[PDB]
Order: sequence, then C-alpha cells, then structure tokens
Amino acid sequence: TAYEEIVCQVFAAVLDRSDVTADADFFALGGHSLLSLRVVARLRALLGVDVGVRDLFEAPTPAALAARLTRPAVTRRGPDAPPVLSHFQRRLWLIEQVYQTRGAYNVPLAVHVSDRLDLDVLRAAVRDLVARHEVLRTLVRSSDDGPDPVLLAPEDAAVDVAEVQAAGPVADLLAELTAQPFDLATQIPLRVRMITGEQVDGCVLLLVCHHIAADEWSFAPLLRDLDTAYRARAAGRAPDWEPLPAQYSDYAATLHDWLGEATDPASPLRRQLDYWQHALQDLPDELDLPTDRPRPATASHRGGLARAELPPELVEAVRRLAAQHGVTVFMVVQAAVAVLLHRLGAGDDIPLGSPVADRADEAVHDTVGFFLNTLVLRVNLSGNPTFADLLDRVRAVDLEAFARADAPFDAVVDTVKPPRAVSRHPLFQTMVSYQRRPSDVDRLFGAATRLVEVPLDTAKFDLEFAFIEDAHIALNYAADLFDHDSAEQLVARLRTVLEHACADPCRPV
Ligand SMILES: *P(=O)(O)OCC(C)(C)[C@@H](O)C(=O)NCCC(=O)NCCSCCO
Repeated sequence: TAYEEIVCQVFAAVLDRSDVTADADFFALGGHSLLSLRVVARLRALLGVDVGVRDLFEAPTPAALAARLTRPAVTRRGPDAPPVLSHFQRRLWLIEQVYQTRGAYNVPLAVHVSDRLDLDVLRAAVRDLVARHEVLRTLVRSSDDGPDPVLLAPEDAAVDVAEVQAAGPVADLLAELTAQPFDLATQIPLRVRMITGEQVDGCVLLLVCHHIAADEWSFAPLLRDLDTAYRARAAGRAPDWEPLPAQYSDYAATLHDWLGEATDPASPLRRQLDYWQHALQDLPDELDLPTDRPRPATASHRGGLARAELPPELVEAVRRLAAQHGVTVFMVVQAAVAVLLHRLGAGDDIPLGSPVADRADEAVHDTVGFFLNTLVLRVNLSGNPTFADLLDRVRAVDLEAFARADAPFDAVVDTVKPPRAVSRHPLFQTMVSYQRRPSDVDRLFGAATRLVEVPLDTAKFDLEFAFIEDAHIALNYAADLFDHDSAEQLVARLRTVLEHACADPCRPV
C-alpha cells in the first residue's frame, strides 16, 4: 500500500490530474510514454527499486504497478479442504489465553440505518454472510497440540442476531455491547445487534467481529455483502453474487506454504527474521515517556479515546507536504509522533509499531479476514535533523521494513528475544496507524445509512495514534498509565507538531 499510494503521487504529479485512484489506468487518464520516462524516473528516486516503462505496460495501474515492483498467488483449494489457522489467527487466539483483554480485541462497526431493519430478514442475511465467508463460521478450539480450527457448516453455524432496545445514550451502549466477550471455541466470531428505541431514529446496526476473523479492511466486504444479502433476502431469494475468489484458509495455506520453516535458511521466514534481528538490535526496553501512573503489574487492557479534529486545510496541507517530499501521509503522521515522543524526552531511538495489511493478492483485496502484521518502524532522530530530513529517514526505514512484512510479529519477538513484561508490549508501546473508513456506504439496505463510531473502553498498547479519514486523529491510550486530560493534550500536541511541520518542514526537531 505504501508503494501503491506513492505511485498515485507520481501519476497525479506527472499527468497533472486529481482522478488518480488505486484502480486507475495510467494510459486511460491521458498517459503517453515520455510521461512514463518521467513517471518511471521519479519512481526510482523515491522507492529506489529498478522500474522501467516495461513495468508500466504490464502494470499500468497504481495498484498493479505497486504489486509488480515487489511468492505464489492465492490458489483456491478443494471443496472438502480443511480450515487452516493462519499465523495471524494464532497470535489473536494466544493473546486472549494470556490476557484478560476485556474484549480489547473486538473490532466494532456501527452503521445508522434510517429504517428499523427486519430482524428476521436481517438474520437470514447474517446467516448468508456467515455462509459466504468461511472465516466467519470457523471456531478455534484448544487441543493438546495447539489451537485447532473448526469450520462450522452453514447448517451448524448458529448465528448471533438479536434486537436491543436502547435505554441511555446509544454511544455508551455500543461500547458496552461491543466489549462483550467471545468464546472462539463455541461461538462464531461474528455478532450482530440492531439497536432500536424511541431516542434513536430508525435503528443502529452494530457488527461486532473478533479480530481473529476480521480487520479494519474487512468493513467494506461485510457491509457490501450484508447489503447485497439483506436486499435479496428481503425479496424472498438467496443473494446473487459470484463465488469468492479465495477463502481465508486458502490465503493462510498459500501463505504458510510459502513462508517456510524458520529453521531453513533459504525460507522467506528465516531470511526475513534475520533482517529484523539486525534491524531491532539493541532496542530500548521501553521509551521514557511521561505517564501519570507507574506501569501496573497486570495488563488491565483498559483505556480511553482522545480525539483531535483536523481542519480540512490542515488535512489538505498534510497531503500536500507528503506529496512534495515523496512520502505517504502515514509517513508524515509517523514522523510527527516520533518527533512528539522525541520532544517529550523519549530519546533518539523511537520504535513505533504499525499495522501493515497483507492484501497484495487480488484474491484477498476485498475478502473478510485479518491481514494486519505488526511491524516495528524504528525512527532515528539523532543528529538534530529537520522535518524534511526525518521524512527521508522515515521513508527509508519504512520501505526497507515493508519488504520484510511477512515475518510474524511473534517470531520477530522470539528472534530479538527482548526483556519481557506482561504489562508492556514487546519491541514497541506506541503504535501509529493510518486507517480509512469505507466510502459510498451512505445508502445501504435501501435507506439512509451512516457509519457510527464506537467509544473505545479498551487499549491494546500504551499509546496508539490513528489517522482516520472518512479526517481526524484518534489516541487509544492505556488507562492504567495515562489520564484522559493528559491524552487530550498529547493528541493536541501531535496536531501542533503537524501544523509546524507543514508550515516549515526545514525546522529542527
Ligand atoms: P510514446 O508513447 O510516444 O512512446 C511509445 C514507445 C516508444 C514507448 C513504444 O510504445 C513504441 O513506440 N514502440 C514499441 C514497439 C517495439 O518495438 N517493441 C519492442 C518489442 S518487439 C520484439 C523484439 O524482439
């Protein structure tokens, strides 16, 4: 996606357009060939990989050209193929065995529908959705060897759909309903609740998935498929879609077969693991941050959410600054957080974790599942560099780390073998992420729909900064270490670093 977004930068800058999308065709937007010499030339200076007009012909779209610049394609297995637990799923199942997460790993998705949907038709749509995505009806029961996936049959996957009347503010009820625990060995990792009442106009459709079966990118497939299925089941027929290109097990199986054994030196896993053992060498145990309380001895996993609204001219300024320096918006937001901690006394070694989506294959681009590997983006701020300088360091660190994004985070932790503490997250405690909410989801289920935020009562790490476009900043802080007022000031201080950065990126940090 980093390669993907940076290619759009050159397409729009060379073709002088604003019609640059992930699925846009270079030649289709008026693209010739000297234009490719300029586009191919610029791509070399930023990404540093060998690109040529030859690549542009084969991959004339940013999405394709990005995948071309960088492993077998996901091959759909047999109809009777058994489920296969991906290394991503193993971590999520494992985390809930070692921690009292309080549902901190339940990802919520709430939509406001102008019409109180038909709970019976909705249920049929939820049953259809679960049947389409095997990941939504796959249980993880513990055994003597390890966790074993149990793919429920469509007839046997008891879906959980129910209506819920709102008494108080639905915002706090959504958080409460979302944080309810999941029993991955007996319950499917999908929960649907239709919140209705006299205080809410129409109803609020809440989809609560456990992260083991869905990530933030699965929101679009879920809503799109639940709309497609809901509309059909409302007409007495089964929803008419074309079969899924692949299932999660197919992606996991193809991914695991290619990853190889960490003991074989020629396998991608060990060869990537080796990069990280060097890249994360002599890593800080933890950053010297300003906390309001000492690190507890138990991970309460409880936290809050401090938001900082971003003016359109500031969102527009950040995008402009990114394009000028040949860096993604994430890299800008990441440098801001790094500077913030650096200015707060963290030091010159700012290890920030970040989620990278493994959705390169076209067979899993719009599929439901968890493809987010956590990566340690180690930013060095020594030598009192300017912001534009740190944008160079960040980009190099990111692109270099993005080429080794397939080593499971848990394996990197085992390879770097860091001093551990159940109250502290390994390698990193501050996470920076850039999310985008689904667009064109305003007329779902034949009504007036609109996404609703769920107030987070939990926190996965000490500090999680999130740049969320519809844009704003969301601070997921650990309640055991930070006070809400302190988080509000910290997210606001991030905004001020961004304001100064765009205005004068030549200023020391
Ligand atoms: P611009 O759009 O005007 O430039 C177009 C170029 C020069 C890139 C190219 O499309 C062109 O004009 N001709 C390319 C045809 C060609 O000769 N390809 C070589 C492969 S043919 C087999 C050789 O063994």
